[PDB]
Amino acid sequence: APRVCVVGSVNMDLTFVVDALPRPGETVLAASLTRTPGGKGANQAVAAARAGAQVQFSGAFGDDPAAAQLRAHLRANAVGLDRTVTVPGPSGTAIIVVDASAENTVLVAPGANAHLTPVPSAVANCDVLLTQLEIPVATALAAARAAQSADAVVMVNASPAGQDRSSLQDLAAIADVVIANEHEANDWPSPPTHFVITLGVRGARYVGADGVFEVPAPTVTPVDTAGAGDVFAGVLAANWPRNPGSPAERLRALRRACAAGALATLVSGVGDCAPAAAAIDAALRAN
Amino acid sequence: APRVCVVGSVNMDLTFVVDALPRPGETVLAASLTRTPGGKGANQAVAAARAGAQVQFSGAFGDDPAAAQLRAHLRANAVGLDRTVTVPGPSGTAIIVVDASAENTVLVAPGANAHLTPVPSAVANCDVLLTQLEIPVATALAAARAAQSADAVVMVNASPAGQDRSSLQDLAAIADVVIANEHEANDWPSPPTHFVITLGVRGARYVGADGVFEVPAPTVTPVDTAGAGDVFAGVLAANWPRNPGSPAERLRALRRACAAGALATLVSGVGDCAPAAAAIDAALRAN
Ligand SMILES: OC[C@H]1O[C@H](O)[C@H](O)[C@@H]1O
Ligand SMILES: [Mg+2]
Ligand SMILES: [Mg+2]
Repeated sequence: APRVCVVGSVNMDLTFVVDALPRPGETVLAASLTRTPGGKGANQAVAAARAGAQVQFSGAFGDDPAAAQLRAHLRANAVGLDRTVTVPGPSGTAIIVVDASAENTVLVAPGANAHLTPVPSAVANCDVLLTQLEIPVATALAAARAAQSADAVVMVNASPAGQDRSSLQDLAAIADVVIANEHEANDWPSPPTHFVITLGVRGARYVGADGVFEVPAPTVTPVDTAGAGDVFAGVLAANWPRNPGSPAERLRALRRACAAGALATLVSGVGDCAPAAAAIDAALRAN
Repeated sequence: APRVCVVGSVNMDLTFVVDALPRPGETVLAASLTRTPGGKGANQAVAAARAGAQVQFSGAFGDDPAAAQLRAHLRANAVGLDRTVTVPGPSGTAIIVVDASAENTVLVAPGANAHLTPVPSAVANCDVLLTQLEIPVATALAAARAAQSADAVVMVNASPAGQDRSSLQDLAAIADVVIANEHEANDWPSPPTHFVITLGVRGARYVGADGVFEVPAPTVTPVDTAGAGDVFAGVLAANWPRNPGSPAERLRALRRACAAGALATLVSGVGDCAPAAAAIDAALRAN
């Protein structure tokens, strides 16, 4: 069973249904508020666990009631929490407002995620380290260095986009694999050994040591495409070969990640849409 | 020592600092996030208490972990809770967003507050009833009727706008004092005996039985306007003459409310920014 370590963010997603966003100086009432655990790090960790990896999540919870819910969510998905921390203050928070014209406005605050401390002995004995950019770069960097020493694959989801160019250079230099959609790729300072670019419905493409190729997605009709990125990243990490690897294994992993990303669109919601490993097999046979 | 009774809402506030207010569709990363007790009802009770009134609050808490923090906040500011209830499910949630120019947007999922029904003891032995519109309008109406029977002042903060029209109409019919910003004054069914239209950092406008006039506010560099209105409202309630009153006593109340409101903008934070009676005095002496 492949061992994955995720060092990344966990957010409480608060989704408000409103008629319109509030104007300056205005108070507006929501029709509903729905609370759902999320954040890139936790989404990816769940995706990886559902896909069949043994996952350890290393992240930071606040001391708010939200933190208890985020813990319950990860534990129920068989994600390990030996190596997380509790820091005073709020958990990472994402506010998602859906209005009457079905536009989504998002507001994210790092909360606890900004206080995350590297745990090098945790990335020891794991095959794949998966990290993203909702935590501070320095922490992702620290974790990436530990994985390098432990001969673990360093896999970075270059997300969110719009990170500052030179702050990312040291991390770019050290990544084996970088996952990114097209927009995100443009903000990544230098190509890794294995650059994997996601293409919404189409699937993904690869450019690196194994050459250059498209990896198509089983075709499906979407219900909700949110959360499909995080599923892709988690299923990639759960499937990428340990070092030194081989093109056929990396390819197998890419196809599996595409299939899963495609399946995640079939379900509504962000944090709960990761398919099980059997569903990924099924979807792959069905082509 | 004036007896003010607030029937209204209590919420946990999530306050985000941004550069610019998110636009429909946008994804914004926030600079900071705080989690503090609030709600128009609560803020107004606290402000009235710090202003020297003897204050009872009547609202609905959820049976959730947030409730204890909210209750504790009111007790720490000397507000009474004997007429409050508990509605199973969540306490209210609010998202406040504050930007560079100290402007703010407020979005509320009222939770328990939307299920506040009329509490029998709610208004006994009070000089002034202060209410607002996050709770059901029917409940604010009931509180108003009971206040008139006991010859208490019916004071309504007509916020948020757009609530149940027929209940609004019945309430507008009997209200003594209505506090509202320009947008909210507009949505209100018919004018009260004393119509107090707030004007942000400029202070307030009066329309009613005392005539028509402006009341300037001390000139200040706003740090954060979130919560300043609730301060105005509570301070008003704490100083409004027992019916019947002199124009001089009403005027003194408006003056103090403007001074207080402007003080409240100097402080970051929503539910904690109300000044003590002595700071209102010190601000008024300095003109
Ligand atoms: O006026 C600001 C208040 O409005 C909402 O009720 C929030 O809870 C916040 O405390
Ligand atoms: Mg989905
Ligand atoms: Mg303030």
